[PDB]
Amino acid sequence: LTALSPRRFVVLLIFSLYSLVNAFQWIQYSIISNVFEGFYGVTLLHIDWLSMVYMLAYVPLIFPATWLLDTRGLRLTALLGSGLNCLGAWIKCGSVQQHLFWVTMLGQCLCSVAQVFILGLPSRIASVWFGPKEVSTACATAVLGNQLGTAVGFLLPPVLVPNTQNDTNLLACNISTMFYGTSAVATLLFILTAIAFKEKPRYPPSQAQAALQDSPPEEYSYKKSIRNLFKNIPFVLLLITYGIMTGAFYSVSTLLNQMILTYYEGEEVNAGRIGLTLVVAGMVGSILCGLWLDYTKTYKQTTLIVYILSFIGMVIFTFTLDLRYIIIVFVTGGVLGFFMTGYLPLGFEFAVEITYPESEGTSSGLLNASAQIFGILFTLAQGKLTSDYGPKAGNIFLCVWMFIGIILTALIKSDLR
Repeated sequence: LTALSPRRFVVLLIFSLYSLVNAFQWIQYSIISNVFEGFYGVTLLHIDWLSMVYMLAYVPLIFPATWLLDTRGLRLTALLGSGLNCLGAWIKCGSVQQHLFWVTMLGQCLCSVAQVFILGLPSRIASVWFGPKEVSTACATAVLGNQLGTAVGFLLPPVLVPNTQNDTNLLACNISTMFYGTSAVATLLFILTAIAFKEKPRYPPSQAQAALQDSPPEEYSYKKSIRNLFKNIPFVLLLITYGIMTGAFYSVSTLLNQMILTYYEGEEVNAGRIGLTLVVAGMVGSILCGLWLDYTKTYKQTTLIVYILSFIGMVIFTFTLDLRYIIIVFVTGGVLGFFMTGYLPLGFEFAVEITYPESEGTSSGLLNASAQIFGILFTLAQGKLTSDYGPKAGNIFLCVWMFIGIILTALIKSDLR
């Protein structure tokens, strides 16, 4: 007896909404990083670390959290993901002062820990609550909810918080309003999670989950899985190319305010819409990419073409910022964003196919961990280059690294799909 419960829409909607808030909080500081420079009396390096602890905290905590999710259940991970997101947001609301940067540093640390319990959920929620035909779209919706958070995170903070650096009292009110609004939304979603997020439906929704429910997962071993994934060389190369592709997206998103503001002074609002275009277009590309793979070509050919086009994406983007035309940044940012974050569906689906005899829990974790490691290195490197030799030097650094990504992608041997 397998049936679909109406609660699955509520569970999916609740998770997508508090995934939006957590992803909103990752980029809310970086998009107005020039505002927080004068508010805290703090250099750009610390403000970049606000968006980078989202990546630093993910690397060590991903696998113990996956162990917690695979052993305790969906509800505890959901409660911890929303609970720490709500707790991290509430700490920030008390950090709106000129001498309390560590308080907002501590608050962002909790949100980064919350992301560990959020990013691994979308694949599990669809496979537990949704029937066989709707697993793919339910999984896609949850990830798009996280990407939609970045889109809102790019657009709203510039609107909510103007520069107003010559009036600190008025500046403090706007920052507190954004923090108060973020915590209030996160608190409501945590309350809903504690109420509506059931552990599992009354009956399994799919035939595969009914069979899988009878098998205890205590026989799994994470040490064997990670060690076995580095033995085969095709996956190691893909772990690097995906990290470069996704890490470049994190580096650009974190430093988008710095590159835009030096050429266009006072256009921090427009930098938000460029960030929105850079990721909304990727959402369109991600949807189109999913319908693209099983319609014309194979995984290897498609992932090389997108990577080649993604490299061309910033080559035009690198050499169009200096043109001093704001319209050109919108189009080039969208074209670059159509392929930068349109590759993540390609990265995940390519890896899971070439890793059949190994569980997708670790392969997905390693790919995300690879993105965090490269995102930290790129932001640290591009941040110094931009702050010293101009944004063109910083962007060329990313262009060089995708050239390595194209070469490494071409060396992968695969024929699946």
